[PDB]
Amino acid sequence: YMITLEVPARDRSYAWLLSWLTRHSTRTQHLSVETSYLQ
Amino acid sequence: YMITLEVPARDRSYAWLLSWLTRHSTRTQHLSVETSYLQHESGRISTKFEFIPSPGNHFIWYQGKWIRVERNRPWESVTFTALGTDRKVFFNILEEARALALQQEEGKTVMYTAVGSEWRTFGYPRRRRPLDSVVLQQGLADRIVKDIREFIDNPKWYIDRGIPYRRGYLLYGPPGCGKSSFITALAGELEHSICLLSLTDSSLSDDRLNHLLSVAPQQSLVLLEDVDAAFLSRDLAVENPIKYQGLGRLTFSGLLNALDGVASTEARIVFMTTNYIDRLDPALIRPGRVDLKEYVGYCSHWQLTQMFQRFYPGQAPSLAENFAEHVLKATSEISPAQVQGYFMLYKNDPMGAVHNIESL
Amino acid sequence: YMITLEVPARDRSYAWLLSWLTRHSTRTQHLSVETSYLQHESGRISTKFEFIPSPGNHFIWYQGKWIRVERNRPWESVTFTALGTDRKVFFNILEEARALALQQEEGKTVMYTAVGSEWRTFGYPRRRRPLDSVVLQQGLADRIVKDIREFIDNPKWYIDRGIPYRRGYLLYGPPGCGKSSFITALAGELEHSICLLSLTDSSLSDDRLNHLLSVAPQQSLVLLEDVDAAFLSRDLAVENPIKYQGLGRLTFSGLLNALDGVASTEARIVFMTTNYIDRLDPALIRPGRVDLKEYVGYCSHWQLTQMFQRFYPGQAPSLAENFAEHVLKATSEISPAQVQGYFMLYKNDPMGAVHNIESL
Ligand SMILES: Nc1ncnc2c1ncn2[C@@H]1O[C@H](COP(=O)(O)OP(=O)(O)OP(=O)(O)O)[C@@H](O)[C@H]1O
Ligand SMILES: Nc1ncnc2c1ncn2[C@@H]1O[C@H](COP(=O)(O)OP(=O)(O)OP(=O)(O)O)[C@@H](O)[C@H]1O
Ligand SMILES: [Mg+2]
Ligand SMILES: [Mg+2]
Repeated sequence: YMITLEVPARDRSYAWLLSWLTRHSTRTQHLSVETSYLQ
Repeated sequence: YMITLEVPARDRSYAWLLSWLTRHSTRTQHLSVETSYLQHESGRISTKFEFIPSPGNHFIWYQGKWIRVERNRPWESVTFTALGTDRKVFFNILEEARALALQQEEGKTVMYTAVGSEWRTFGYPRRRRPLDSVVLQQGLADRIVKDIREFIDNPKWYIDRGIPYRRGYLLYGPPGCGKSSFITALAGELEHSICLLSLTDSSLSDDRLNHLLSVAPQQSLVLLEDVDAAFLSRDLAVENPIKYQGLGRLTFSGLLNALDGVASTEARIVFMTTNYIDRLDPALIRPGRVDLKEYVGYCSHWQLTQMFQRFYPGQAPSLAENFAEHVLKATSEISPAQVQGYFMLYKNDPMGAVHNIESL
Repeated sequence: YMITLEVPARDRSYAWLLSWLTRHSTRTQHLSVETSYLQHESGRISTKFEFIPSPGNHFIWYQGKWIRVERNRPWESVTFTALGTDRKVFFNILEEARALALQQEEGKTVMYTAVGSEWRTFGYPRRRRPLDSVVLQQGLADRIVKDIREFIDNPKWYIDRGIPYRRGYLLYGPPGCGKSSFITALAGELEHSICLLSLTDSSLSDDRLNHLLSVAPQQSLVLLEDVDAAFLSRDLAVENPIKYQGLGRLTFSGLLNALDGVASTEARIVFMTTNYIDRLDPALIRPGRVDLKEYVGYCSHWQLTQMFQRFYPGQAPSLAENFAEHVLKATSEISPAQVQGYFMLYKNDPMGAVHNIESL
């Protein structure tokens, strides 16, 4: 017995949740590289 | 041993059940986000996050029955599994869904659309436009209203003689005179629904057109916009058959037979609109397919006076006569839309629009 | 060791079994919703929730045999599994289905359609139009009725000489004269069924056309609407072969051979309709393919008098003569549809339509 909120791709707050998730990336065993360059 | 009611996507009460399910979203472990936003100012957007039940097996507690509802995932099939064999709770659910849905659609008009070969709703119900807000020529809206009401209220006379129970109207005129607005006002007045049909679609064929015209929702109007643009005719007709001139698998004979043929259904009202009356094939607008044809034109003295007294209520009657006289003296032909725009320039400024009438 | 009768989708008694199954829906754990609506007024729509058996393994208790019926899910195959080897229950089920279905189709006409390469029903059975409600020229409906009856009642004479047992009729005239209405009335009178066929379909080929013409239901009519629009001809025929001029994998030679060739079937009646008699290739309307051709035209004195006495029963005969004289003096040609519309304007108002006859 839990709660499973489902937010698919077609949502207005999709970008907001993605930004928050990038903000809260600490304590995450799986990662993706976020390197940027400035010559 | 249970009862498994199955309601697929192709159902009339599909929206009613969906609305009831959103109403009864409590006690549902699986959810979907239902947030909406209303901007006010200063970057302060109101949040309205709620819970649409997700397409899952949420257990409902309606009447203490532990009813299980499952929506699959493009093909959709809603399921209402219950216990034993009663069938009464299904009746109660359908009745409550009807009571909730019809309550929402009160004072509004529902707009349908053609998806595949079926009608589906298109957005939220729209606010209805008051009939008196649309000003046409003297004694024109009344005639159409009376004719439609007479057609609706006399089904027995049609059957007793054998004529098919059908009707059709055509509106033509210069661009910007009130065709679509009058159609919307009439649909609001008659408490009907509008079904939008496009003849230039890339997924329309004769069989699909016949099926759509056969399965149209009851208490509804079928609207065909710009029938001329879907079939070049006249000068072509003197040499070769009518070409379709567009993208789509449709033919002139198919449309002619679908509008009024052997397989045509009964109790249907169809509206057609065009800007070039002379570009329509005579066989398309013959009686039986289009019973009443009316012409909406440019402004007149009475129309301008009524528009002035509508946009600036409380003004003396002489101002309307002055405005009409000046407008008709300064210009000969003028569309009502231009008058509406000119009035929109002078918001809440009577006696100001009666001076700056230079719109040549 | 049991008996597993298999009836796939392509069966004549498929509708009969479906109707019987909807009749015997009691004792069925799995269901499908069967609600229908009838609006009256004030947003009070009557509900008619019922139960179609869903495509499942519902156990039926016919004659205390625990018969199991399964319908799969677009390929469909209904199954009637039973116990032992008896075959009597199958015959009883088929007979009861025939008794129920033919009871429903009484006083109505069934309209078929071409789906793929097979005939399927198209909506509910339609009410038949009385023959006298359609008024044609003097001594025209009687001739066609007599010819069709003579063709039906004399199969022996055809066989004794080796002539193929086939017939075909063509109706041509100005738009709005009574072609489709007369066809419907004749089909109702003869207790036949109408099969609708379109030559401009996007899924029609010569082999499929031959198969459709070979498997047409018995006691039925085959209707071809607007055969001219499917093949431009005449002026083209003087230079190059007959092009098809449309969307579809069909050729002129294929249609010509299908209508009457080597593989053509027997005991078939075909009706064709057109508006331009001069746009048809002579080889298409030669005897053998079109045995009788008739022209339906504009109104005449007797036709107008009969129409008046039909729309306003109980009136004195002088009024019909007055109406006919005034109509024929005010205008030269007029279509019956226009007269019907003008009468529809003056509902239940005799002596009113005899005064406002200005319809030039
Ligand atoms: N007779 C009228 N009375 C009031 N407003 C009108 C009238 N005619 C047009 N308008 C207004 O003008 C605008 C366009 O009207 P509408 O779309 O009905 O014109 P139309 O004749 O349908 O034009 P089109 O042929 O381009 O569709 C709307 O704002 C509508 O309210
Ligand atoms: N002779 C007639 N008697 C009575 N009603 C008629 C007659 N001819 C036409 N009508 C009426 O006129 C309307 C159209 O008739 P119908 O569709 O049969 O004409 P049609 O000749 O087939 O036209 P089209 O060539 O466009 O198909 C219907 O309401 C029909 O009942
Ligand atoms: Mg418009
Ligand atoms: Mg016709």
